[PDB]
Amino acid sequence: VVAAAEKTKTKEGVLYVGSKTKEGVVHGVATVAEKTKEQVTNVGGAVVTGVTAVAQKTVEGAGSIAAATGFVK
Amino acid sequence: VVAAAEKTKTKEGVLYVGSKTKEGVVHGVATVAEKTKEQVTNVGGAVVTGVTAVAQKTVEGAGSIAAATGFVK
Amino acid sequence: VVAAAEKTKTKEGVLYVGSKTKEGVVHGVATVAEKTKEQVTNVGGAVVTGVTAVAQKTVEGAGSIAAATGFVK
Amino acid sequence: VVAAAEKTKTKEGVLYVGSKTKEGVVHGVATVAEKTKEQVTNVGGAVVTGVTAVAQKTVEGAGSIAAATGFVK
Amino acid sequence: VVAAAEKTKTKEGVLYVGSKTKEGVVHGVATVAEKTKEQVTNVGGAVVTGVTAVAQKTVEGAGSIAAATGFVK
Repeated sequence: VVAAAEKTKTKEGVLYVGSKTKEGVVHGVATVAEKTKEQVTNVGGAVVTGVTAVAQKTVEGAGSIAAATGFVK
Repeated sequence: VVAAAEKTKTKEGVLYVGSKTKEGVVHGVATVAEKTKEQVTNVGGAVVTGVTAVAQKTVEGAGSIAAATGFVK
Repeated sequence: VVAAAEKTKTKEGVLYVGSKTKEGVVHGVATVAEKTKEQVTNVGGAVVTGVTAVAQKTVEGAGSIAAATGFVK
Repeated sequence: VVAAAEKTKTKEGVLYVGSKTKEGVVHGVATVAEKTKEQVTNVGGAVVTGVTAVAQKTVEGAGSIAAATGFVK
Repeated sequence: VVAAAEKTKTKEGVLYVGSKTKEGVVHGVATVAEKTKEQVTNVGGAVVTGVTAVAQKTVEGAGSIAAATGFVK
């Protein structure tokens, strides 16, 4: 499991957000197990969670994610 | 499982968002197991979750995701 | 599990956010196990969780995430 | 599990946030186990959790996360 | 488990935040075990938790996190 990223090197990249929420419940990244034997989970990269969510320009530079997720029996 | 990313190198990339929500519930990335034996899960890359979700220009630079997900018995 | 990142080297990158929420519950990253035997979890990279969430320009420089998640029996 | 990061080397990178919340509960990163045998968890990278969450320019420099998470029996 | 970071070398990097919250409960990073046998947890990198959370420019310099988390039986 190898990840390699290389980077070699007027409004730009500007965000305005206004949010009004009377009630918010946000769970993000969740793993829940009840009465479970084996649970293998991988979350990688960018997760944005919101009642309002904005992602801008998330990976302008090279980004690499490598995941091996699992079990051997 | 190998990921490689390489990058070699007027309004641009500008977002305006206004959001109003009286109630919001957002779950993002969730794995739930009840009474489960084996559960293998991989989430990779960018997940944006919102009552309002905006993704702009997510990977201008080279992005790589590699996933191997599973079990061997 | 190897990750390598290399970086070699008017409004830019500016965000305005206004948020009003009467009530907020946010869970971020959560792993919950009840009555569970084995639970293996990996969260990698950037997670932004909010009643309002903004991510801007998250990885301008090269970013690498490598994950191996799991069990061998 | 090896991570290597190398870096070699008008408003820029400016954020304004205003937030008003009458009530906030935020959980950040949480692992909860009740009546659980084995729970292996890894959280890596940047997690921002908020009733309002802003992440700007999180990794301009090269960032690497490597995780091996799990058990061998 | 090895991490190596190398760094070799008008408003820039400026944040304004105003927050008003009548009530706040924030949990940061929490591991809770009740009636649990084995619980192995690793939190790495930057976690910002807030009723209002702002992260700006978190790792301009090269940052590396390496984690091995788990048990061998």
